Amino acid sequence: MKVVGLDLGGTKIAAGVFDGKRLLSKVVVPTPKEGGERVAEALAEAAERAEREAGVRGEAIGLGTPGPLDFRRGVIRNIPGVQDFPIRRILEEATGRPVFLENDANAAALAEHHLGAAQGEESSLYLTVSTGIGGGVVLGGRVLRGERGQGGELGHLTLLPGGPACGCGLEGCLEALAAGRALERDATYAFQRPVDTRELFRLFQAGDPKAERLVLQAARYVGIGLASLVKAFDPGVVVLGGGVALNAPEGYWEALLEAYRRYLQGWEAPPLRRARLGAEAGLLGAALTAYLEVKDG
Amino acid sequence: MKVVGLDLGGTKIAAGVFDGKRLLSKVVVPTPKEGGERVAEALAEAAERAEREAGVRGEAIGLGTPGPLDFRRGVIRPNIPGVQDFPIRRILEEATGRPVFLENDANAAALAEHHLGAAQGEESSLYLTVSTGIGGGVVLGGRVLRGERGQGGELGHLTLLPGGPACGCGLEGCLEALAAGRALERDATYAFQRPVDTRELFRLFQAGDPKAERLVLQAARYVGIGLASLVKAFDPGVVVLGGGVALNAPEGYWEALLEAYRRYLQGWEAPPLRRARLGAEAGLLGAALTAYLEVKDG
Amino acid sequence: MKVVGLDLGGTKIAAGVFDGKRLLSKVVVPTPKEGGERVAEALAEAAERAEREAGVRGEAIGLGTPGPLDFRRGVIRNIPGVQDFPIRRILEEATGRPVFLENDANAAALAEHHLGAAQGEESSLYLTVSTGIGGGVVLGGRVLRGERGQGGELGHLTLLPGGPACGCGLEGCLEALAAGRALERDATYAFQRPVDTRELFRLFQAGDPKAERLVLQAARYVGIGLASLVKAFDPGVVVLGGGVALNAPEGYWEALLEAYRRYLQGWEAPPLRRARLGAEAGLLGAALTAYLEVKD
Amino acid sequence: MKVVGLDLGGTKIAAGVFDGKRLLSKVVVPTPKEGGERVAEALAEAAERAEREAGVRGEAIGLGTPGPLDFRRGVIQDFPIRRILEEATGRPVFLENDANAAALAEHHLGAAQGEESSLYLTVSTGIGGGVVLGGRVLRGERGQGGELGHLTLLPGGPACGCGLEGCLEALAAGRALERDATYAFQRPVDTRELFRLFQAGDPKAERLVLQAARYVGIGLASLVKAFDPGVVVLGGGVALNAPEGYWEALLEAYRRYLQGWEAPPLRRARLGAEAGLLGAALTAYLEVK
Ligand SMILES: [Zn+2]
Ligand SMILES: [Zn+2]
Ligand SMILES: [Zn+2]
Ligand SMILES: [Zn+2]
Repeated sequence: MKVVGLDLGGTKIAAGVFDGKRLLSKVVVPTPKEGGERVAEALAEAAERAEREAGVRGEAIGLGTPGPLDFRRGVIRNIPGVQDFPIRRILEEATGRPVFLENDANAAALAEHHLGAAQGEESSLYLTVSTGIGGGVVLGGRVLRGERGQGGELGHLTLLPGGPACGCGLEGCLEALAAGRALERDATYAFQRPVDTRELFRLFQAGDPKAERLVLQAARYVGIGLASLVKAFDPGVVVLGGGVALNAPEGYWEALLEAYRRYLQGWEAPPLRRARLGAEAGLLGAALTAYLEVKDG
Repeated sequence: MKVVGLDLGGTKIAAGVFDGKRLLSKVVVPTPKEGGERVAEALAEAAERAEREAGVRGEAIGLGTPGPLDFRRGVIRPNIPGVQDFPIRRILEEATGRPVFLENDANAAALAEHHLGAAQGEESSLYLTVSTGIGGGVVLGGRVLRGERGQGGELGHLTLLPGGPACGCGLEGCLEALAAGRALERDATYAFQRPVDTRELFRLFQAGDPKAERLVLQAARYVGIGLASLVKAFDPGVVVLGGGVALNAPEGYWEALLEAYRRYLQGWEAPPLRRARLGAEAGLLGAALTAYLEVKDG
Repeated sequence: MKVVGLDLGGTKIAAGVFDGKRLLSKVVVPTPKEGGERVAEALAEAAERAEREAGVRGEAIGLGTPGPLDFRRGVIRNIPGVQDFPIRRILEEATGRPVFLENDANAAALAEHHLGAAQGEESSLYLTVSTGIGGGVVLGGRVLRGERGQGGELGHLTLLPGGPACGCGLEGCLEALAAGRALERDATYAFQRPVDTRELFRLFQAGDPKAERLVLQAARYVGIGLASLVKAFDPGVVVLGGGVALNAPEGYWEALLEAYRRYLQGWEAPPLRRARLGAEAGLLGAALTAYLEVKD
Repeated sequence: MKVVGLDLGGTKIAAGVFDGKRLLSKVVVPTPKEGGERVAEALAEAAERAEREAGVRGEAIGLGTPGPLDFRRGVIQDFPIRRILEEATGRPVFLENDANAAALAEHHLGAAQGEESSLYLTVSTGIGGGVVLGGRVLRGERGQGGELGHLTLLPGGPACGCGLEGCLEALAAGRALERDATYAFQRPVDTRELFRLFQAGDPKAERLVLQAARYVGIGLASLVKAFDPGVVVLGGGVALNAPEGYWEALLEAYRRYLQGWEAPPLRRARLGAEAGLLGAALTAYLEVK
């Protein structure tokens, strides 16, 4: 069986026909900053091109979205006036296929589970540390979406009550402590000049004591948050991706692993694995979402 | 379809035939002190008695137990003498001639509140019980989340305060170690410099003792925070809170807890938080539902 | 017995002749951007001008500044160059009079102690919440220097292990939690756009939940850090100054006071007073630093 | 110049004549468990015996005692100890808190001898301290000065005997160690058993002990920002008699929390059990002078 995956990012759209194991085509175009109708047009035409290049029509479309979904309306809750856009209904009109929405982090989690670092497991938990912190939970490989589409909001577990303000409206969230933007927040504040993650990591590798303190602290919060999530979910394996975590200095991964292990004393520790699928994970998980929906429907 | 539920406690064994919605019988007997073999006989006998009293035989048995379970091996890995690493499942199956399905007592109460109690009508729910310890259970459509290794839904051991007080699990700052019955008694006894149990602590609270208020309200807020945090992971239909320590706490406790839960869901859709409805029978009901849904699902 | 007070700030320089109770003159001039040489010159110039304007000469000079300072050597270790300037010696050669150096936050503390909110006390604790958080300890009533001149660095007590990184090299310091720039750091992060303290306070007053959460948190950390310092010092009174604290929305002062009171349950709470001396405290304290040095 | 020092403890009373250099006599009598006026007799008794065994009279008496004190009244419970003892003995009396007195002793005679200022922390059953600035105890406006055990290190932390939570004492004192160990091991565990488990490599015991050690290091490093003392002195049987990993973890935390700062030396207390008596004596001796 064949489907089409779409990954709607903030900068680019990716599309590809997927046969259950592999992408038979891959199309990347920029994401329209011109509004909803044009976003939808570019999605439909990326799908069409992907199908043309694979020489194969998809029987369904999986759409990965860089926002939280309303699966009932079929709407997305840096892309102009996508908000409240009836993206599912529109794409289903244009395309004549069912459209299955998924959150981008849940999609990447689904991809690693079936095709990446957790292949072989029945359940897995995925965290991505990038600009923000997101993740997903796969339980017998389907995404846990929640009653309201808020399931798997792993960057917003509270790790430090009385901690730094979070974008979500709370404080001391994992994202507020350890995301790329939190790292830049704290670096810029502590060094009293704009410091981006690149500069922070440069400083870290040169042995700057302030940079070390800050980076290691963030690494340990991730390890703590993952160990804590093990008590909730007890996943076969834990997968960590996202460019901020994967490209971090080696001291980072060491500290994170160390904290995870310390916060599993007295417990059975799942293996913690690096994400394998890189930038294609969202596209693969969007396609898998459609694929598995068809398969189980 | 009929099954038999069994709830194995430190003091008492409960048993009853269950029809998918209601108990058809209810038998309560003391839990033996004489070790695993006698406990296993008491369980089988209580089962048979429940079946005689209901006039019906169950086709499976569900058994709820406090301990850490090995679901793999069907063994109980506390207040019950040399049930240690005891292979209850096979022994019970052999005695009874029925398949036996094991479940942790907190997971069992959670299943029961989901199907028969505070969360009836939901697809998913999340249950926390505050008693001597803190436990819980996660129900997603209509079945307990057990985890790859049976550690799923260990809701009392999420880390809420790094550098907090030592927990019995081997960590520190766990919800249990902050807010359980024994945690309150630990901190009240230290701070008052004399033995203070939860009864004396709650009297002091109701009398307006400043130190008692401080300690109780802080524990109430950690429960609110831990439940709000769990909503981000699970996004359950409803959150259910039970256990004797939370349910019988002063009214200021419940207010402070609810206020913390609402504050830690600013920016979020807050599931309803509801008092557990089933009381002392939740464990028996969930043990029965365990077997019922397995047989139904089988 | 007269002295001259000098307050060296980044934008302006204040000078004034001080008789022990009162300023007999007050001069404000801009702070030169040309480098140490000219700064020292402008300082000496404002000194004489104030002496003329008051119609009397001081037998000593007090100089207050925000720099990291070396008190034994009289060197300033936001003004253009300046790195390790021997201001004390240079001012002494150029002036005739002995020169005494004080940290600006210490000076403001001394002034509030002798002339301000803590007048009448033998000991007080002073905290100033501005862009950063500074402090001063007055026992009675002389500034606690410290053996290394690190005494009274009240913005750097650790309140939250594992908290936000501080400019000092630590984390979870009072300053890192509650200073103006820490407010701007968290507001800018959480709102995902540049938010300065003016905008944060505007949002706070319009009832924005995120702004309320963040500002009240910073308020409570101030109340906690002050209550905690009480255990160490048992000051006659605690004095809170700085425009970020004194000019914050109604709601902020009330949360801060409540946290202070909550963290002194079971204790005798010193009064927590609002600084009285405003923009002149640094000048008055520089004057008092010289005044009290002379008279002992 | 010669004074008498007295160290009123729970179990026992210590007394000794002091000449500004050393003790010339030392008596240890049990404290009257029953009656407050009998304790007052026993203090003058022990003072006389001390002066008998020394063969010298003291010009002043210094009295160290565990409770928080009222230095205007001269009372502790709420008993006119200063006035009585002045009447009963015929010498001026000077009161001091026990931990302050130990701080003063370590400053003039022990680990910090030679400093202008020092900071002392005693980790025992509770956590107490004293601040010494040149050469005298910081008493505070209300006699509450130097209550170092009650600095807030962990908001939302464990309830404290003082009425707060997350105080250094509530995190790291002897009773705090026994509180957490007894809870986590689910059986009575005193500091001896806890330290035995630590040395045996029990993971739970290591976690709990190292945490308390680090909190002491952070609290001392934080007090350095307020006081900038010449040296920091750590004593008490719980700190002094702890396993070696305890001291290393503490120092490491103290050091990490003074990154970017000049760290004062941290020194072990030298005077052991005589600190209190020696500091009571110094309290009298220094007040005379
Ligand atoms: Zn958040
Ligand atoms: Zn635990
Ligand atoms: Zn700092
Ligand atoms: Zn305390």
